[PDB]
Amino acid sequence: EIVDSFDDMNLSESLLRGIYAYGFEKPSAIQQRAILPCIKGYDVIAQAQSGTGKTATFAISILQQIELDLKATQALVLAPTRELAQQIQKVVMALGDYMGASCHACIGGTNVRAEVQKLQMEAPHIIVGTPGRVFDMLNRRYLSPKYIKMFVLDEADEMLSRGFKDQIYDIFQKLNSNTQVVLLSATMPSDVLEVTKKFMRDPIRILVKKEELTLEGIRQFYINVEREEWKLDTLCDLYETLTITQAVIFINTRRKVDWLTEKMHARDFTVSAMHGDMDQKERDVIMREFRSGSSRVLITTDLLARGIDVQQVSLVINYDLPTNRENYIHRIGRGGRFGRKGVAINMVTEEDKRTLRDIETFYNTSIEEMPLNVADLI
RNA sequence: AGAGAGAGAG
Ligand SMILES: CC(/C=C/C(C)=C/[C@@H]1Cc2nc(cs2)CC[C@@H](N)CC(=O)O[C@@H](C)C/C(C)=C/C=C\C(=O)O1)=C\CN(C)C
Ligand SMILES: Nc1ncnc2c1ncn2[C@@H]1O[C@H](COP(=O)(O)OP(=O)(O)NP(=O)(O)O)[C@@H](O)[C@H]1O
Ligand SMILES: [Mg+2]
Repeated sequence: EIVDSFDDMNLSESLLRGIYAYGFEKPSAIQQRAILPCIKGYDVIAQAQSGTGKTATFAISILQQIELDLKATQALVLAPTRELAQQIQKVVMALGDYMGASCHACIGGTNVRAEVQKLQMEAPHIIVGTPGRVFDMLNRRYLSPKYIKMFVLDEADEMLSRGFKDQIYDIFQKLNSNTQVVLLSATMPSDVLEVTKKFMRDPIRILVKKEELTLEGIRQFYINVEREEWKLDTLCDLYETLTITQAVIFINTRRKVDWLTEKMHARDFTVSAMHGDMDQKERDVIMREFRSGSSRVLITTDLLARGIDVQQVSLVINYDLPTNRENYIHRIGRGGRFGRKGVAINMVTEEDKRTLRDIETFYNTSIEEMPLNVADLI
């Protein structure tokens, strides 16, 4: 089970070079437990706290099984969002820089002809895309499941929810029977575990209790607002505290993201907006300016709630509370990346305080009011 | 379930 370091995993001398070149030194908790089962060909259900290195878990696992001499698609990874797919693609190529393993992003909003040309020319060893463009190319027979022996679902609970389930099944129907299935997500509701019995041959169940998901490095607070109409002013009074680093402001609707943005712009406050109705060129720019520190504050929807990794981010503001119990975990997970110190602030009204109790009792975590010395905790 | 949030091409 346990492994001391990457060297003790029987990885190629060229793979261990790309791992340490990326910045790693010692495998995280889950990495020591799941990287070997995944390479051994077992169906794995890996659950771990946020920011613990689940992306590199399967990325290392995939890169080991890839018979680089075979120039065909051998692994398929699916993400609920495009931004996450692009992020996952870079992590794979990074860990396999000295290997020559080709990893292609098969996401929406990209140039179709360019992708069709790249696939017909060369077959990437690893596909990391979203269900839409992935199932499209499979239908056009530009992607071949013939040699796909590994099928990974990041944020599995979201990928197996009401909206994505039928999409995953349309893709799964085109895969072989012997295809290995790997599931990863910080959350794994019981209802989602009931459907894994439908398409997984008794996998390795690495699960975690809900009372232990709350990270210790993420401090959770709340602010009494009473009425919705005062949330704006409260956010502005926090502005100079937000710009202390990089902050993510979560809003439950696209329409409200644009409303708040135009309201803060009208007050001479630098904030960026991000949601799914924007053109893919806008989303790529906005996300670029955010990672490069150009923009410090970002007002977004649940699009960026899951998996988005920005180490510079150390503050998460919940302008609205999530309508999904599990989504709260992923939201706060954007700060305090891998042991770092992170802060989460929940703007709660009176009618919303009812909801906050459920979160505390569900995950067994107390969320105390914010002090004035919080600028030093960021 | 839907809504919300996401999730091909055009
Ligand atoms: C991003 C977005 C919208 C994304 C969609 C809509 C992404 C979808 C996801 C999937 N659904 C399914 C699988 S995969 C299940 C239904 C499936 N049977 C559809 C089908 O096979 O029809 C054929 C005929 C056409 C075809 C091969 C489609 C391939 C992919 C596809 O349908 O993409 C909208 C943005 N808003 C702002 C407008
Ligand atoms: N062995 C390692 N040592 C140190 N840092 C690491 C290691 N592996 C990964 N990381 C970093 O830790 C962070 C974790 O990111 P990620 O792999 O996305 O975890 P995650 O669990 O998938 N996040 P989430 O989707 O919200 O659960 C990233 O900044 C990685 O670069
Ligand atoms: Mg992740």
